[PDB]
Amino acid sequence: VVANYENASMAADYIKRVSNVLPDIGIICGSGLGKLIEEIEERKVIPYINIPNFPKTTVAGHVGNLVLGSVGGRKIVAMQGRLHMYEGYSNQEIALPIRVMKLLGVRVLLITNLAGGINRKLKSGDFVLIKGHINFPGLGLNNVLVGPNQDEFGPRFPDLSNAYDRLLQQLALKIAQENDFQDLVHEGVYAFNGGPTYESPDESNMLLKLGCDVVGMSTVPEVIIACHCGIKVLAVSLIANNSILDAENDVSINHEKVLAVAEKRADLLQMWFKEIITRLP
Amino acid sequence: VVANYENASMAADYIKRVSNVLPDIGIICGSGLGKLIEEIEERKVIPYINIPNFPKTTVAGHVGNLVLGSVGGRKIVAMQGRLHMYEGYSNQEIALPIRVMKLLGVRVLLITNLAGGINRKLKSGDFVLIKGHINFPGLGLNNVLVGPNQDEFGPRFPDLSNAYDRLLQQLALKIAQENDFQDLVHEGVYAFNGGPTYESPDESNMLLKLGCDVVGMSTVPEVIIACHCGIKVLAVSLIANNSILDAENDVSINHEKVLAVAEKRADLLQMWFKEIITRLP
Amino acid sequence: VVANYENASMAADYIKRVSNVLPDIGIICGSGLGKLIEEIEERKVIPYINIPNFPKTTVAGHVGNLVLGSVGGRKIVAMQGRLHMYEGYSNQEIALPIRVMKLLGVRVLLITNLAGGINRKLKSGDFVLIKGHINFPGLGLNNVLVGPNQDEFGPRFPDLSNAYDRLLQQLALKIAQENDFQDLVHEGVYAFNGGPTYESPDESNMLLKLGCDVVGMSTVPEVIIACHCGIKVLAVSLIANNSILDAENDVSINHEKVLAVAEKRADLLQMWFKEIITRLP
Ligand SMILES: O=C1Nc2ccc(F)cc2[C@@H]1O
Ligand SMILES: O=C1Nc2ccc(F)cc2[C@@H]1O
Ligand SMILES: O=C1Nc2ccc(F)cc2[C@@H]1O
Repeated sequence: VVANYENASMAADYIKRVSNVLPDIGIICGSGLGKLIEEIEERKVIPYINIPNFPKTTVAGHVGNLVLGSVGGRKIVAMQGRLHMYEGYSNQEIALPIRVMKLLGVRVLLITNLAGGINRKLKSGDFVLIKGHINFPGLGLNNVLVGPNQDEFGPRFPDLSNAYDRLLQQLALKIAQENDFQDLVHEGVYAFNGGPTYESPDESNMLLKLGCDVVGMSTVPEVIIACHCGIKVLAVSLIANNSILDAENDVSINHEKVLAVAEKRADLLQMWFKEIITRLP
Repeated sequence: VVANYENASMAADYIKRVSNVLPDIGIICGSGLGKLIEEIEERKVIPYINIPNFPKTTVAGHVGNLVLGSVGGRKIVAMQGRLHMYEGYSNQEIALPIRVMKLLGVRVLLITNLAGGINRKLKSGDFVLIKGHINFPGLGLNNVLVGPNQDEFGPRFPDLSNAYDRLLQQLALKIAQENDFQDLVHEGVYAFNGGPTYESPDESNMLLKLGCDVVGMSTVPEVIIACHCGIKVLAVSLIANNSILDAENDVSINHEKVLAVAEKRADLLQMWFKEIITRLP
Repeated sequence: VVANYENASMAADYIKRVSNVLPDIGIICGSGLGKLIEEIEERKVIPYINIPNFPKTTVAGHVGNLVLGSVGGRKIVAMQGRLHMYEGYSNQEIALPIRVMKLLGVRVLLITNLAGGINRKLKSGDFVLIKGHINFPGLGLNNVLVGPNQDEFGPRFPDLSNAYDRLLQQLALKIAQENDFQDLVHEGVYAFNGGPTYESPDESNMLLKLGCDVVGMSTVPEVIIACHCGIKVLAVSLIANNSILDAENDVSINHEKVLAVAEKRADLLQMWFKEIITRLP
């Protein structure tokens, strides 16, 4: 199924008939960081499997729902269960839910993820406002836009220099200051590792030489589809470790350690993003 | 359809029956840089769609013709409408037209493209003689030769150290000097960005660290197929902008700005390449 | 055919019925470096084409056998004819033979390859104990684990920091010292070039900047599948040339020159690895 205008239009028609909500904000929450979705008001839960033309997610399993409702007086749509390219999904499968958001009226997309720290100033538990990226799959002929261009959504050759909205970064920082946790908040460049292996010790050292501040396996595909069709983006990484220190000390990361950091910061991130949604222009 | 000996042979037989031209020079012109093809003498235009085993190009649309005839007394074949890997074409689709050129008798392939400047000495409107490349798709398992080797055309493991003929670079420079535009002409290393997004500001900074002088989304796949089967190559980039300066100043590129630079240099490039064809050994 | 538990189990059942050998050591030998396999004792040769669910290898051709028997009193299984991703094999085809080794009881995998030298201390004929890697395909969305995870074999997100066992590296060095060829033996980081073109002169210079010591087109996919399912690895490169010196001097490599270096070191490598097998804990 191609992520074209006709196919996205059929999915949007179903969603509108079932939910009665017209959202102007979309959210994609990182692993272990989804508690906000369980606080959406007057909400409607829609399994992906019920939506015409949505990608099949049963091989990977686990939760996959679209959730619509209200937060802080604002109308939102959330992806509960995000799709990752290391699972084998195609370009078209990743893009179609973002283009459905566009047709539903979304103007701003808020994203969180878990990432490894490269910059020596970053420690476990820190947050990074993403200000740019290095797309290793894109340089290497695996960009999410490889294929025919879908002209109704955007141009053949997108400019990504303003993909990460500067005013949304400022608002996120302002709220952290108001609540006295600004000592946790940095800005930085995100490296997209296709995955699913964690960067090796020598890959981490290479990323440091190339000016990367953090590394993860998500986010850049959605950002590019959103920028192509004119949706503004804020993206925030939660740092689980510093891979450069780990390489110097011969220490390892694993998924268990990552999820324990997510649990330690989940409630603060939930409150932060509730206020961001409330304050959006 | 595989780019094998039998399939390329059938396409070549059709072309020979229709055109009566046996070319020893091939040309592939970059976007907005195709006016020379409209000056080919006693010419024959052959739509791709008419040629057995040529790749289907109707999803992308726009022009797709093989043009045969004479320039400066020399017999040439031109691709009018080049295939780009960011459109989703396979390795086999890109390679088959180059291998048909080989079977028709082509010994020299001349290529132009539009590119972004990385080296700080490069400005909008400059020309770069390509002397080497950095193939990000090839390091990353998307080389144009991934697949069975077609032994009739070349070896399993090609050496690319002489892919860009030094004597053709010297002849191109000599002609620029004769016409007093040598102040526009540089040499440099071409980075292959799979595309279709322009390099991000932080990707540009990374390319500078790695010794890249220019960046584009074409040319390296054709160069590798030509080198594999023993065709000599000259490749020239027209620089639309300097991406490093743009990153420092928070300024953007787009396709409209690129095509306006092409229009400004098209007539000089046309005259330059007509003389190169005339003077080839 | 997916590299899942059921499919690997059927291949292992066939092998056990035919060979009567239960191996705890596996070996994969590099090109021109396979003579040890012809010295396996009380051996059984099994063509790939006879084994249920083994990948089809007839397009590439040449030898493809599983060989079981005894070396130095130890029970081993060898791949005679290794699969390379530049031939077009999928992730699933590369992984299935390694997962069959796991089900047969393999606990240690020994690997050799031919590689180009990047580090200025490396010369033709030197050996490199691999201590880490830089996986360009993996950063670029062509990791061998992209796809559904096969949970019976390993975790969704593997940690590769101990992929190259330190004690096996020490044992290999100890034996070289005992036989007074330790002046040939280095350690270093392996860059995975997807291939099949040799790294270009400007790619070599880039690899030097990024901290790579050697470059090759194999080994990293098998290492990652082995690490995922808990098999210990020793991997050794035989250096055919120094690509940085060749770039400075405008000299070329080719497959003929590579195989001549393999012939010159084959007998020493055979004796070295026989002793390693004999001495394994
Ligand atoms: O590539 C990755 N490395 C890494 C390390 C730690 C994390 F919490 C998350 C990731 C990223 O997905
Ligand atoms: O990757 C690319 N960047 C870029 C920038 C400006 C151009 F005129 C052309 C391109 C290349 O196709
Ligand atoms: O990528 C490669 N370069 C290279 C150079 C020389 C070799 F003997 C082997 C290789 C590797 O397969």
